[PDB]
Amino acid sequence: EKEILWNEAKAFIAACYQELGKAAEVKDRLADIKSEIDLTGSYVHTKEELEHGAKMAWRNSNRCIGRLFWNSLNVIDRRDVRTKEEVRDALFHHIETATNNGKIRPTITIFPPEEKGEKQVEIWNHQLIRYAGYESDGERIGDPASCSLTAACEELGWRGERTDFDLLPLIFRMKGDEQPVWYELPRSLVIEVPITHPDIEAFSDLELKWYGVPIISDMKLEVGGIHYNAAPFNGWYMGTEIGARNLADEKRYDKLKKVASVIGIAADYNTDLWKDQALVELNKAVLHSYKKQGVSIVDHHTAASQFKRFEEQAEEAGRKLTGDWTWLIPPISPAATHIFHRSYDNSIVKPNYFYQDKPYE
Amino acid sequence: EKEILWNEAKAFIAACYQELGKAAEVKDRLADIKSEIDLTGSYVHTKEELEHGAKMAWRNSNRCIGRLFWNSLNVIDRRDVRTKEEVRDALFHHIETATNNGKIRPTITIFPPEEKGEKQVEIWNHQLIRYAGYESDGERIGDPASCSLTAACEELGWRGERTDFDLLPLIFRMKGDEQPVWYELPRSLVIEVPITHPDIEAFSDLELKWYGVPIISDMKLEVGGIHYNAAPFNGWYMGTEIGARNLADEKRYDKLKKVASVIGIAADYNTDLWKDQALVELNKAVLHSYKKQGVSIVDHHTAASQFKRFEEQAEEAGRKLTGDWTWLIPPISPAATHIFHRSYDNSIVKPNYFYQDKPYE
Ligand code: HEM
Ligand code: HEM
Ligand SMILES: CNCc1cccc(OCc2ccc3ccc(N)nc3c2)c1
Ligand SMILES: CNCc1cccc(OCc2ccc3ccc(N)nc3c2)c1
Ligand SMILES: C[C@H](O)[C@H](O)[C@H]1CNc2nc(N)[nH]c(=O)c2N1
Ligand SMILES: C[C@H](O)[C@H](O)[C@H]1CNc2nc(N)[nH]c(=O)c2N1
Ligand SMILES: [Cl-]
Ligand SMILES: [Cl-]
Repeated sequence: EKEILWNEAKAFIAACYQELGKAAEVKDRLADIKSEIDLTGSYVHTKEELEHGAKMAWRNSNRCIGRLFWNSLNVIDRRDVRTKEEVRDALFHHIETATNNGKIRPTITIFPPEEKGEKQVEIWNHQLIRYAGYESDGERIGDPASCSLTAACEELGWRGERTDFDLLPLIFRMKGDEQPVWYELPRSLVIEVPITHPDIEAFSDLELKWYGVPIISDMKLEVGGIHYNAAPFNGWYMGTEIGARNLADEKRYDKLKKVASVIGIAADYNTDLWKDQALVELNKAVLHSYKKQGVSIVDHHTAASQFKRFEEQAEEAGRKLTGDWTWLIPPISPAATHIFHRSYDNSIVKPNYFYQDKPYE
Repeated sequence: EKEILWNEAKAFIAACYQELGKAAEVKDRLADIKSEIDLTGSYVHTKEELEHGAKMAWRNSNRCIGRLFWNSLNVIDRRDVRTKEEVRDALFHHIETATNNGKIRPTITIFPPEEKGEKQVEIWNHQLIRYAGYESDGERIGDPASCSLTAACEELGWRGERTDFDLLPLIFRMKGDEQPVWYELPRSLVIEVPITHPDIEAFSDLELKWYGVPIISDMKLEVGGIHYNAAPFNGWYMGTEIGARNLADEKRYDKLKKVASVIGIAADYNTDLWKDQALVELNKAVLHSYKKQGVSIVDHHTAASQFKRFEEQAEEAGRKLTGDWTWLIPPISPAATHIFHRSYDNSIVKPNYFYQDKPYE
């Protein structure tokens, strides 16, 4: 266990300090760490290490098209929190600062890491801002992806209004508590964007909306053998995540048939490509709506052009590029991007963000 | 060498005869084959084996979405050919019978297999029907994918008219000849489809067309250790191959900017998703045009629904399914198909079709 930790620490510190121009400081820092492990079973990252590790982890995320901006990640160090009111307030603050009145700042808030594999803080939310979903007899309301978390919140005394867009409460558990606690999101903190279309007036009849900032809160950040299981982060949306998946997937909001109706085309024949046409108009609407409201968003073409620059930058820096082609291609017109036409090495490099088991389900 | 052949033969004959309900005939057939190899260095497939192997090979082609119809493949046995006039006439016949006045019959014509690794017939064409491509000083004409074969044909005394749609001649080489021969395609054999749009009259201004039948002629069919390096086959097109790739790719005909102009939208801003919209209209046009002319074609949604039935049929038959997710997803709206949302085992099972080195380049 100390072995695993010490090895990961050596590899991380060497790489981190080398990138920071601090290679001469490695030996002594490794000494102090070597001693810290032996005596304590673990080690504490300096603020520099933690900030740079979170950035490296984003840089190494094979499935992320948005990596060009890895080095400008805003890292908030909240390893000092000890109470659920502090965790709540840190989560609220992250929402406010990341949102930044619509000019989204990619941000991560880092909570105390696991100790003996024992979590200090365990966040139940998949994103800090997400819509509830309900499925009783016949009745399908809200986001189906949220059905199991929604049902767990309602087990704890929360009750949703059962609109298609109920905001789930924040829900997390403190070490030593048997049950999580939940806190309703202050609506003043949550920017939402009504979906309208630039040319088609009737599009507002769909009464679609989405929230401004995706803040993924259920992954584990690993840096130098330290497991930060609670470390929510956000970028800005790529439009297709909303228009081609959240609002379009049959198992999510399933809106293509309704889009086809409001844009005035038939939804009767596959050869009419009505789904494709509906997708393009819905995705135009999403980009238009976010831009009109002054909320950051990127389209999949601009995003892919940025990712090409990330590839070029990787090569120029002497770093291997890794990537997961199946996740990097956009779900709309993928062959119109350069990503589609090359292959990527899907190797896992640490620091990195990882999946971890849900505590509901 | 005999070892490799004999092993592949045992595996193929057992599987083939089992599927044909002829399991009791295996032992004796294996005996005759065992003897045939020892005495001759090779073995000759019965007509049943060859027909069933070509069908199995299609069934095992991981990258093919059209596999539902594997068992109805029309197999033409041309292992009897010895002269270049016979090969020419067999290739002409394949075009005529596969085209079938627009009601395309999936067909394969099988030529004599390699003997000592020595080819009896070597087809240079990538497809029997394809357009030439030219690239001299600044000037880009026709299909860039055809530039190297076009240049090789012109080395042999062929001359293209240098339209954007010159039909390449058939070109192949006989064992014992140093150079291939080439034969102009009779225009009466080649169905072409002018691309028009159902709603947008101006679309014909683009003067786009494509040929009716893709007849892939440069892959190797392997069956029971026998290498049929010359075995051209065809299905019908899936519309996206023409509309999303052949006519759309920057390195192919690169028509999206011109499509955007004729459909009356600006091609200035990525956030307008003009490429996506152009793709959808071009792909609607392709499907419409083939249907209007009575030439077989499938759209990517219908095709994916058929592939779902192929998956179900595989399971019901007790056969492992294999597939290459990266090639099975359509290049237009892939997340609208079930294919996108599952994974596939990309293992290689024989019989199968394989890439082989070009003899030009
Ligand atoms: C700056 C804006 C950003 C954009 C536009 C962007 C875009 C994307 C997209 C579209 C995906 C695919 C999501 C899916 O299909 O479910 C993704 C995956 C990912 N992104 Fe980014 N991203 C951004 C910033 C970030 C940041 C700041 C981090 C972390 C510090 C991050 C880490 C990841 C990770 C870990 C995944 C993979 C998640 C998984 O395996 O399920 N991204 N990104
Ligand atoms: C019946 C109509 C058929 C349709 C609609 C169809 C559809 C497709 C498509 C769209 C591809 C991908 C091509 C690309 O992206 O370049 C493909 C690949 C393939 N198909 Fe089919 N196909 C059909 C029939 C056949 C037949 C009859 C065979 C052989 C007997 C075949 C064997 C293959 C093979 C080997 C590939 C992979 C080629 C490679 O690796 O480059 N298909 N098919
Ligand atoms: C439950 N859906 C799968 C799943 C599980 C865990 C994390 C995750 O993250 C997707 C993800 C992660 C980071 C992102 C950053 C920016 C962005 N626009 N999308 C992003 C999307 C997705
Ligand atoms: C040169 N492009 C790559 C390359 C090399 C060799 C074969 C090949 O075949 C693609 C292919 C093969 C069979 C097909 C059958 C039907 C169809 N509609 N498309 C089909 C497309 C593609
Ligand atoms: C090598 C690279 O992944 C390449 O662009 C592949 C991707 N998927 C594909 N899928 C299909 N159907 N056809 C192709 O030509 C390709 N090209
Ligand atoms: C497992 C299966 O391949 C799955 O549908 C993947 C495919 N590629 C993807 N790509 C992105 N960007 N997001 C996803 O959720 C998925 N899902
Ligand atoms: Cl999302
Ligand atoms: Cl083609």
